[PDB]
Amino acid sequence: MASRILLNNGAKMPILGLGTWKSPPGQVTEAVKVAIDVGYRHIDCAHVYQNENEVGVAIQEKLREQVVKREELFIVSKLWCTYHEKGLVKGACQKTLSDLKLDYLDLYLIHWPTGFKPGKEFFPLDESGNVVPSDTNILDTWAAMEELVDEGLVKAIGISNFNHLQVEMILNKPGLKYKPAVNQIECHPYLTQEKLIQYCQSKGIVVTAYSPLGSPDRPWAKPEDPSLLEDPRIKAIAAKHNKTTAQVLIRFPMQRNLVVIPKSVTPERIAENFKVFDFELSSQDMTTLLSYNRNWRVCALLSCTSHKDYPFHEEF
Ligand SMILES: NC(=O)c1ccc[n+]([C@@H]2O[C@H](COP(=O)([O-])OP(=O)(O)OC[C@H]3O[C@@H](n4cnc5c(N)ncnc54)[C@H](OP(=O)(O)O)[C@@H]3O)[C@@H](O)[C@H]2O)c1
Ligand SMILES: NC(=O)[C@@H]1C[C@@]2(NC(=O)NC2=O)c2cc(F)ccc2O1
Repeated sequence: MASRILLNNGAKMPILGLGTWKSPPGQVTEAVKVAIDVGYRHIDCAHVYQNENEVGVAIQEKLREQVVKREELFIVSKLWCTYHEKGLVKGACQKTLSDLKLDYLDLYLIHWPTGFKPGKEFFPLDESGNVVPSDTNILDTWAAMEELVDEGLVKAIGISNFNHLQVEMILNKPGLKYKPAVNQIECHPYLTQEKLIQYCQSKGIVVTAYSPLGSPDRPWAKPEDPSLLEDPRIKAIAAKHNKTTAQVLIRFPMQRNLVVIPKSVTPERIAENFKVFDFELSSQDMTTLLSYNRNWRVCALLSCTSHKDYPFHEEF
């Protein structure tokens, strides 16, 4: 299968990208350089990751070296929760553009549906430890995202961590100008997301699967938690196909018509993770992997469960 998926803005998005959350700033420049050298054409970024300057150094060097042309890259970033105010969206986008050393983004996402009080802190707290919300809703933030398209700063806009009712809310927005192109959500064999994926795809919204390997480097990992990479059933499917477990975990969402964004800063794994276009999981393999769902989340935004727009109380 094909390397890119067509978005509802008419542009094509590479189905494999490199994730950068937790990629240390002293390692991510080489990670992105290696990724581009071995074929990656999509990098998933965010201001909250604090490493966009270093990602940008790599992008700029590979453009300067003429390893790739800008039109061949698909660079994604995300608007942090403390910038949901309509007067802050442009500046947030522009800071990301300046750090990534880009004149446009291919895709800019609302990182979470939850808006927080603006300020220096990414998670502003009250004296009791609750995250302080913003009163700006998802629809006014969306209008501000639409303006970025109309100013040439971004080619596509989308959402991330939106539940089905929140997707619907955008789709039903009075005066909607641009539909979301993408909803980026956690998705892997333990969180298969069957209901939300079907909804989004039925509406022409492409889904990107994050944490496809189960984010073994997440900072809140516990010994007892389920581990995709170590799951012998998944290992068995990998062995049958003469591939690694990670390669199965990456190919899985691809065959669901998803985009997938595994993260690594290890050169060998960056290359490994890209060598997924030369085998096929059977339908039986796909059904089997889907059967491992247990509604287990890496990213539950646990500090924000009272926020009015917290996404994960809703079944989907
Ligand atoms: N929109 C959102 O809210 C959101 C949330 C979470 C994630 N994301 C995006 O999705 C990306 C991927 O998710 P993630 O970073 O949570 O986790 P992930 O991609 O599921 O897993 C990354 C971890 O797996 C390791 N790894 C990578 N390839 C491997 C391989 N072939 N064999 C063994 N281990 C391997 C990495 O180690 P090394 O790096 O040490 O090689 C790292 O510890 C993020 O980086 C970010 O770009 C977005
Ligand atoms: N939630 C986050 O995005 C960061 C990630 C991380 N920060 C980072 O650079 N790598 C990481 O895993 C981190 C590391 C920690 F030890 C504790 C919290 C924490 O939170």
